[PDB]
Order: sequence, then structure tokens, then C-alpha cells
Amino acid sequence: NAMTIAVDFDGTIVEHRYPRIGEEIPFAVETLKLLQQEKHRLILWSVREGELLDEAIEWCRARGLEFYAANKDYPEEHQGFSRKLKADLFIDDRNVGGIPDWGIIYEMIKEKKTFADIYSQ
Amino acid sequence: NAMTIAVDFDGTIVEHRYPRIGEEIPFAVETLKLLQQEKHRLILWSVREGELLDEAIEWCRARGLEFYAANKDYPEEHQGFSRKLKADLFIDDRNVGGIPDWGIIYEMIKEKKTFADIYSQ
Ligand SMILES: [Mg+2]
Ligand SMILES: [Mg+2]
Repeated sequence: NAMTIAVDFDGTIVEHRYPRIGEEIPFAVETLKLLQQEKHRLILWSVREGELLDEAIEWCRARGLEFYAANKDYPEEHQGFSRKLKADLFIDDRNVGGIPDWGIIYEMIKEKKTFADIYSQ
Repeated sequence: NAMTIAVDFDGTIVEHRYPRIGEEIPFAVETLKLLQQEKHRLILWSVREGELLDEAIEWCRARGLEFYAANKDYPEEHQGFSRKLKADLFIDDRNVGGIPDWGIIYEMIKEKKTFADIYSQ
């Protein structure tokens, strides 16, 4: 119901300009904040590590987007470990079939809908 | 062109019966083998670790499905490390919008198509 959502950074929240940071994908940050308002947890899930991760985090922080955690299952993660996050949902531009715009991402999460639902009329 | 594809196990290759292993999702193993024939690399990407991972790997091996690697970027992975795989594609039943059946997964990879393409007529 409330969910832990893994969100990719490059190509997902911003245009893919790695090692640099691209322009924001329209409504990315706002949509994610709306999801937090709805009590979902956001975890940043990026191949970024070290200062390139830090750069992604500060870029988000400056837009008032702060993560439950970054590349961890919880902010002080060994113990009950797995390398892959235990997230309930993955938002990633490299997901097979590609990611739709943030409008549709939001409707899908909110209304519990598949691409199939979205498109079927 | 040839791609490194991360593939989830539970809910993706088999019905989700974790810690047990479910029935195969129709045409999962066959479709993945077809992808290997086309020179893609398959990496198993699962929260499974230890003997539960081993159980997933042997279940696949017994059906003649063998991975480029399991929860690593390459079979002897630190060095150029990131916790998240560097895969080009992710096939995961927890991808936002859900995963379609393996028929459509295959068409999308093969024909370079988005859900948008698939559905637009
Ligand atoms: Mg990306
Ligand atoms: Mg799964």
C-alpha cells in the first residue's frame, strides 16, 4: 500500500549526461515528492558511488528531494544483506519497455495500473 | 546492440513462491535462451543470496539456462564497483507498470520497442 520505491538517477530523474548531470526530466522531482507525500519511501538506486553519488544527492536536496536512503535498503546498512535492493518497485529508464513520463508513472502507482491497463480503452 | 540484461528470478522467471521456487512463467527459460542465442548476456539479479541463490541457479541450469553471472557484473567481481549492476536492461516483475509476458519482452528487445510502440496501432 505504502511502498519502497527504488528510483534510478541518470535517464530517469535527469537527462543522461553522466558523469555530468542533465536537465530534469519534466515533473520528475515534483512527482517523486508527491509520492513521498503519499507515504512511499524513495531510495536512490544508481551505479553512482562516491562523489558522483554525492553530486546526485545534493542536486536532489537542492530541489527539496531527500531520499529514505541511497543505494542501501535503509540509511545505515553485513546483516540481512542482499546486493539487490529489497524495494517493492523499480523506476528505471533501462527497464525493459522503457519508462513513460512521470504523469503515467504516477497514475500507475496511484491507481495500481500496468502499462496494459493504461493503454487498454 | 548485443546487451547485458539483468533478469529477476521470483515473479519473473517463476511464479513468486519465495523461499520456495514457483512454476515457470510461460516461455521464460526458452525466451531467455533465445536471447543468449542472439548474443545478449544474462545476469541473474535477485535478492536471493547463499543457498537460496544456489537453488535458483541450479533450477535454471537443469533447464539448460546458464548465466553470464549472478548478482555480479562479471563472474569473478573492490575495483570498478557499484552495488547496482551496470546492466543495459532490467527485466523485473517489480518494474513500474509491471512486466508483460515473455512474447512481448522478446519483441521489445528484438525490435527495439517501448510499451508505447507495442500498444500504438
Ligand atoms: Mg538510467
Ligand atoms: Mg520478482
